[PDB]
Amino acid sequence: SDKIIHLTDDSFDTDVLKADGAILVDFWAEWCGPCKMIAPILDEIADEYQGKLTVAKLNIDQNPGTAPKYGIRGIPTLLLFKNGEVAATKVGALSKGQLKEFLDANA
Ligand SMILES: [Cu+2]
Repeated sequence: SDKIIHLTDDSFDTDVLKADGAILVDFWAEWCGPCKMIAPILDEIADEYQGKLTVAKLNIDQNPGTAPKYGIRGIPTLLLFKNGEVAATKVGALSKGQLKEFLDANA
């Protein structure tokens, strides 16, 4: 879990919107079962895609401001950013194989 960026409402603009590379943002909360199910999957993606993709997490309980800006209505929601713009989104939990397909669909 060492390579995942810990986002806040204040750092979101700098860490995501002003970044150039691709960033996969996980909107999550501790009370969300499916969010905890995909947490180890995100760790593997962060390791596997090192140097090509940054994985980041935004806790919506601690950071209530960001999710509404992207019309997020439920968690977990994965937002894939490229050049500060949403390239794709995925609502709900998914397997590692499905998340790899999701990323390759955007490559
Ligand atoms: Cu936090």
